[PDB]
Amino acid sequence: HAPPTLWSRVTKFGSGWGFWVSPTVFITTTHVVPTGVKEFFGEPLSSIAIHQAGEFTQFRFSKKMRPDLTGMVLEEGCPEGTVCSVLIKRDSGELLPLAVRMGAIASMRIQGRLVHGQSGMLLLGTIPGDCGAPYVHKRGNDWVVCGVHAAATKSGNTVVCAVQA
Repeated sequence: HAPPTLWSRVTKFGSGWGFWVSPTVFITTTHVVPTGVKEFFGEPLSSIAIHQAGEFTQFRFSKKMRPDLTGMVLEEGCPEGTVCSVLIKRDSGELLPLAVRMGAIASMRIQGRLVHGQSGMLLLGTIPGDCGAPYVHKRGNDWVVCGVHAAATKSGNTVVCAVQA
């Protein structure tokens, strides 16, 4: 069960969502990020280190944007078979945490764009607008983020998050 603090990290952004990994780091899926912008969260691009590959986008800000938060461990995906929760927020305000059995990390071609992804099977579906939602799992009693939601099969039973390489 994700604590409220962790839910508060999921942030509407562009055509989807992003996730505050720490006071300084914000991750999302590349194709939700709006283009031609010069100011993210009021910070000029000159003051943000932005890395973008395989549909995984990371902003490192120059200042503490969410000082309230602790820093979480970001991982390049999760161990195969691990059960993650996708922390979906809907525009309604409704919170839809989806449990997922994670498969293998693999590069994929999804509607053209190259995706450094990890597939997962849902164990209530994802919809257009949910991308950027974080994939998280617990380890001991720390929470870890391992990717951002990026796509799902036509069935909707299989989902893919992008991961950092």
